[PDB]
Amino acid sequence: MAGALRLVLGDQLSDNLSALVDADLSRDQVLMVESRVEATAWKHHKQALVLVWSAMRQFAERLRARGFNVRYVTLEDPDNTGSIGGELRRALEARAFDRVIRTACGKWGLESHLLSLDLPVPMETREDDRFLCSRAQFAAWAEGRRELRMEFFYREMRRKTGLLMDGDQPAGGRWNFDAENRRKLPPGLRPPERLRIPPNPTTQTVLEQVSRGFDDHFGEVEGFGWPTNPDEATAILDHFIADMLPSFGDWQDAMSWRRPFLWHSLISPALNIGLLDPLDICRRAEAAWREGRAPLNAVEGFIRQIIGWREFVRGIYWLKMPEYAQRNALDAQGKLPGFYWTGQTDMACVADTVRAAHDHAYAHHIQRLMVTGNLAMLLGVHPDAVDDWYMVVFADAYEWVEMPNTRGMATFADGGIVGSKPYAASGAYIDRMSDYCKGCRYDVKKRLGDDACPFNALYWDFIDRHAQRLAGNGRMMMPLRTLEKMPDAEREAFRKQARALRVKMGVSG
Ligand SMILES: Cc1cc2nc3c(=O)[nH]c(=O)nc-3n(C[C@H](O)[C@H](O)[C@H](O)COP(=O)(O)OP(=O)(O)OC[C@H]3O[C@@H](n4cnc5c(N)ncnc54)[C@H](O)[C@@H]3O)c2cc1C
Ligand SMILES: Cc1nc2c(=O)[nH]c(=O)nc-2n(C[C@H](O)[C@H](O)[C@H](O)CO)c1C
Ligand code: SF4
Ligand SMILES: [Cl-]
Ligand SMILES: [Mg+2]
Repeated sequence: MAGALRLVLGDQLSDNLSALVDADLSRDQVLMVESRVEATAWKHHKQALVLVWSAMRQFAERLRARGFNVRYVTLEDPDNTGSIGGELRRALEARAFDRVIRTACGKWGLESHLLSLDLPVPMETREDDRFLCSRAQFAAWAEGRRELRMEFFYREMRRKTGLLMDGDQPAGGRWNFDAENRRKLPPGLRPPERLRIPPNPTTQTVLEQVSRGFDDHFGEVEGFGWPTNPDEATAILDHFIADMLPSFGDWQDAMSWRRPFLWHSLISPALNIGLLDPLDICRRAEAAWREGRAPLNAVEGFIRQIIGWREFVRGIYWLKMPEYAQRNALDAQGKLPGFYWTGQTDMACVADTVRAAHDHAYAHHIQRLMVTGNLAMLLGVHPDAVDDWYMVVFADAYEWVEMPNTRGMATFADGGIVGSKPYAASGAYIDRMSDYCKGCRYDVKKRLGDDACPFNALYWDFIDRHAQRLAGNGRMMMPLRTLEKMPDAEREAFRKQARALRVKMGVSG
């Protein structure tokens, strides 16, 4: 009858967390740790550190106001062992407990370590039921499927959640209103100004501590504008729903120089730590369509990203780990170019993506996928180095979501499990979808020579290198038959260009 020690991690800041919902407030204690192991396993963006630790401190205060005894161990505490496991042991030695209760986390290596810890009391691990699909439900869906197609998973999630269902039929009589007709912004359309959250007093304190104590971590911390508690996160969501969602579908794949947010929701950093709930977000978007304040194609496209892609990538991560993290289907062995960290490249699209990561800890999906992701795949950068960049530079990065999007969708190192095909593209794609190329030093109409857009020769050398494997993929027919129709002299020409680019960029050779 000594009570339970209830662990809450930095991405578990939800009243409904499974480790909390049956607490005995008169006997139990919550443990929350600012852990330098977790902060440095990858050296996360300064803004990611500020976000998590500010949000953590405020959640602890919200728990105390509700009657919880909270043992909170800060980054400054001189007795903090630095690790979750060390701090569990320290808490169990400070007073009597009958058991530890925790919620399964979002990183296989940490989950595996915690499951193996030898503690003086039992540890009970509960599934994270903030997600809409359980790990077991995904495994059951996936069983027997030669290929995992997000669309079919998504339809099941629509039926299960009831989102955008009119009786037993999808709203509007189609499941998906996606189409491949998206374009860049018209020249006269200026993306709108976005709501930012000025740091509250707790956030300001953490910002000062991170600026002094983690100066070697990537990124700028001045200008921090992310929400750090439920009120701030709800303000950001309200702004998206009212002001941005009606145009969300039109501009979902566009890119505009030094306009990093466009009409995206900017909620992933808050949702991924628990400050928003995925079902609530989707119900709010559905209500906007049902009340006549947004079109169905925009609302369906937004919901598909949360109950479709987000749940799907989590499902594949837990289905396939730990071997997933060792897959390298294309035998990529190159080094990551230094300009991924410094931004010092004349490729305007790449430079702008690195700039947004540095200044905001954010870039939207198409930029992550088709600029820096595609480039790394075409260069043949080793997947560990690519994962290590995406885990550092964005404030929504956790392995369960980063890895299937990066090792899977963006670079095909998983051989197509997540994405079915490589999302390889030349500069022509970036030119069509962005305003980058007019002002770029390089010429997107050229493949060879010092003025040619590097993506153009790298794209064709990638298709060439992997032509047989992509033939046995079936989803690359338009490019492979273009390749086969080029004369040997044309193919040799772009092979030499791509080889020279990989040496110049510090990748290999
Ligand atoms: C290489 C690469 C790495 C990525 N790494 C991460 C990561 O570490 N963390 C992360 O949360 N997302 C990651 N994504 C997915 C996606 O790019 C981000 O979720 C999105 O950019 C967040 O911006 P937003 O909140 O403005 O989203 P919106 O464009 O407004 O989309 C709405 C919501 O849908 C979800 N979402 C959309 N696309 C995806 C997706 N492919 N996978 C999962 N959720 C999705 C998010 O919850 C997002 O908030 C990655 C994508 C790629 C291509
Ligand atoms: C930056 C950071 N800091 C902490 C921390 O101080 N304490 C903690 O308990 N968790 C932290 N996390 C989250 C974990 O590193 C990890 O990514 C998630 O628990 C994965 O589910 C992160 C990401
Ligand atoms: S020309 Fe090539 S490198 Fe320059 S912005 Fe366009 S796609 Fe990017
Ligand atoms: Cl993680
Ligand atoms: Mg000590």
